[PDB]
Amino acid sequence: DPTLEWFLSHCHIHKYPSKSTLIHQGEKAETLYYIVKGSVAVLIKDEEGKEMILSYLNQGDFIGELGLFEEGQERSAWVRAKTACEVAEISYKKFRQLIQVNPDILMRLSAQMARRLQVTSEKVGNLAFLDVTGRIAQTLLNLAKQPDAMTLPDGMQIKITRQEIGQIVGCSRETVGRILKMLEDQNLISAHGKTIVVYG
Amino acid sequence: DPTLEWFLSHCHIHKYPSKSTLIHQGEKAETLYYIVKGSVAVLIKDEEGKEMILSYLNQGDFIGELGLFEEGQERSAWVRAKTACEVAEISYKKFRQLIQVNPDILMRLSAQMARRLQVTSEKVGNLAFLDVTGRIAQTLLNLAKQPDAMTLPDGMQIKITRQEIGQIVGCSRETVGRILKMLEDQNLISAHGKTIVVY
Ligand SMILES: Nc1ncnc2c1ncn2[C@@H]1O[C@@H]2COP(=O)(O)O[C@H]2[C@H]1O
Ligand SMILES: Nc1ncnc2c1ncn2[C@@H]1O[C@@H]2COP(=O)(O)O[C@H]2[C@H]1O
Ligand SMILES: Nc1ncnc2c1ncn2[C@@H]1O[C@@H]2COP(=O)(O)O[C@H]2[C@H]1O
Repeated sequence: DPTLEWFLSHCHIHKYPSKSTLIHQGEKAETLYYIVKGSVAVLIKDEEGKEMILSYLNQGDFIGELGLFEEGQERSAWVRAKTACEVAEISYKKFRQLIQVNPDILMRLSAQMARRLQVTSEKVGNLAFLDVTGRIAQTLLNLAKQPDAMTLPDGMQIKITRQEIGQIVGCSRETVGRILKMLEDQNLISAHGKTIVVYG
Repeated sequence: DPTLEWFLSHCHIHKYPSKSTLIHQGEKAETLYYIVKGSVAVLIKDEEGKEMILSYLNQGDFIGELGLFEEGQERSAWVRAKTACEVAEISYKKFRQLIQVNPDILMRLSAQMARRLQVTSEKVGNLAFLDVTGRIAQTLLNLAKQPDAMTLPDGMQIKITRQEIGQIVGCSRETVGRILKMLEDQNLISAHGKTIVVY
C-alpha cells in the first residue's frame, strides 16, 4: 500500500515484548505510534488503581494520536502490549509535515479516531442502559465482528477471558463466568477459558 | 481566521429552532455540519426512550463528522438544538476536496474528535468504576465547581432537577431521589426539590 509504505518510511520502528507499557497516562504527548505487528490494550484506572480495558488495538492501528492537534496535551490512557509488537514511531512535529505533503495520511488517522469515537460512545450507552447480561452479550457480539475474529464451521471464534470481559463491562470475572454459563445453556456460545465461540 | 472563513464560504447556511433535531441516529451520513451560532445536545437513547447526554456542542464545533471517512455509515447519535442554531452544511464529497487543498481544515475537525474521544472515554471509566451513588456524588462535586454554582454560607448551591441528574448518571429520577436523600442523611449535602447544597 503506497500511502502507508511512504508513511512508514518516515518513522523508526521498534520491538517491544509482551506486557511492555508503550504509553503512560499523564505523560507529555509528543510522539505518534503505529502498530506494524501485534496487539495492545488501552487501559484506564480507578482511584484505587484498578484497571479497565477501554479498547484493544491491532496491526494497522495508530496509537498516541490524541495529543497531535493541540499543544501540551497529556496521554489520556495507558497502552500496554498484549503480544510482542513492532511499533513505528514519529514525532508529532514530523507527522505534521507529512500531513502537509499528503493529507491522505491524516484521513487514515482520522478515520480510526472516528471509529473509536463511535465505539466508545456505544460503550457509554451499554454501560448506562444495559444490565450485566446485556453488556456481556454486546461485548461478545462486538469482539466477534472484529477483523481478528476467526471463522469456524459453527460460528466466530474470539480470544478473550472472563477477567478481560469483566474489565470491559464493569463486573467481576466470577459474574462473567456465571453469565457465560447461561449463554451456553441457551445454545448461543461455547465458552472455554481463553476462547469463546459465538454460534452462527 | 482565514481557514475557517474559507471553509464557510463553501457551505450552505441554515437555521434550526430550539428543540428541533438536526441529526437522527441511524440516518445515512453524507453531510458535515459546523455550528456558526447556538448550541446543541448530542444524545443517545434506550429502546424505551431513556436519554443520556454525550456532549453539548457550541459555536465553532463540527457535527456529523463521524461518517466522513468511510461511505455508507449511519449517524451515531441524535443531535438536538438546545438553542436556536445557525449551522453550515457541506457534503462529505465536497469537504474531501477542501481537505486536499488545505488540510488545516481537517486538523481543526480532528482536534475536536480527539477532545471528544478523551471526554467520552472518561465517561466510560466513570460508568464502569462507580455505582450510581458514586456517579451522583461525583456529578454534584463537579457541578459545585462550575460558575453557576452559588456560594452560600452552608456550601455551594446548585439548581438542577432529578431529571437532569438522571440523564447524566444513567438512572431514573426516582433513583436520583433515593441517593440524594442518602447523601443528605450522611450530612454531605442538603437536597430538596431542585435545590442542592454541597457541603
Ligand atoms: N476510547 C479509546 N479507544 C481507543 N483508543 C483510545 C481510546 N482512548 C485512548 N486511546 C488511545 O490511547 C492513547 C493514549 O495516549 P494518547 O491520549 O496520546 O492517544 C490515545 C489513543 O491512541
Ligand atoms: N461521544 C460524542 N461526543 C461528542 N459528539 C458526538 C459523540 N458521539 C457522536 N457525536 C456527534 O453526534 C453526531 C451524530 O452524527 P455522526 O455520527 O455523523 O457524527 C456525530 C458527532 O458529530
Ligand atoms: N438506566 C436508566 N434508568 C432510567 N433512566 C435513565 C437511565 N439512564 C438514563 N436515564 C435517563 O435519566 C432520566 C432521569 O429522569 P427520568 O427517570 O424522568 O428519565 C430518565 C432517563 O431519560
